[PDB]
Amino acid sequence: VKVKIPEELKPWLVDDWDLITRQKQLFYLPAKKNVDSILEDYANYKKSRYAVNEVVAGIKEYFNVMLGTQLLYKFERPQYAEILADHPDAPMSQVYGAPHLLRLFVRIGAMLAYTPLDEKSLALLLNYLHDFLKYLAKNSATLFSASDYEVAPPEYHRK
Amino acid sequence: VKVKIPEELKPWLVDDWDLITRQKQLFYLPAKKNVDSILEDYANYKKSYAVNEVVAGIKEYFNVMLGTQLLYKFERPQYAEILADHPDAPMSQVYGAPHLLRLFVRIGAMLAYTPLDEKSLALLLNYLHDFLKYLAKNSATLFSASDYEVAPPEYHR
Repeated sequence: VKVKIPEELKPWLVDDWDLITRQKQLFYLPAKKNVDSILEDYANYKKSRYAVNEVVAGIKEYFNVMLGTQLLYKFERPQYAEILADHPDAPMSQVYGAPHLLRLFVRIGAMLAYTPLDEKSLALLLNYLHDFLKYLAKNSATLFSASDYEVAPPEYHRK
Repeated sequence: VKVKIPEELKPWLVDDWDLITRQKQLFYLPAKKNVDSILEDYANYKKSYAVNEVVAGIKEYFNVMLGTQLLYKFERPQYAEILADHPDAPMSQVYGAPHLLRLFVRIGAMLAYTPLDEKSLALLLNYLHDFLKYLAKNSATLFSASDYEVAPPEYHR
């Protein structure tokens, strides 16, 4: 329902897909900069001077639900199975980082399927999500990088 | 967001849980009557904007929640098969009424995050309750131990 990925983040979406799907790398897990910390940075940043705490809590919950169903490429499913077995009940927002978070925003525009019941609340939320995406975009040099990935070893492929 | 399931459907909820968790049966997949058709059935029944949003929203939440929220442990391997036997197939195309009903047990917690004034929220709850009323009304046809089968000894392995 009109969640726009900043144009400057599209190349990264392709690089992320390439790293996982073509190069058979995996994001290094558990994350050096997890979704929880990224959301806390954002909330702190906005709090510098029905608001941020709600947005951030909402993003984290949808992330924690959708990661295992929507935001993984096929090649990542074993790694994800391992995570649950190693860190059970530990929320995904504690394990994954920025790349998978970005992937949420490419799909979250569908959850926004009751909010068009409330045109005004929608607008405000869309403004927050776009603001957050722009926060990720301008911070891309730290958040999105091939340095957070590692080629999966031959044992990973075996399964 | 307190979603009340019709009293009529609570015994099925237990039976469903019994069939999977005690009897070690699995719902027959893919469903002879999937979430998409049920959603379609309901929309037709209503029409004869909010209904459309409600139905789309039901589907979205089902597709997102199924694999991490709506399954008992014993069902996990079947779901992994599903993800192989039917890739790119949304869950709403594969699963049927039982799981759809389990959603209404979980979605209250999820929608507790979306932004809803007192009116939009109540309006949502009313339509959700109205869909549940639709499920109860068609219970004999939608919820049945006959859609379940004992799992093979190999599934156990």
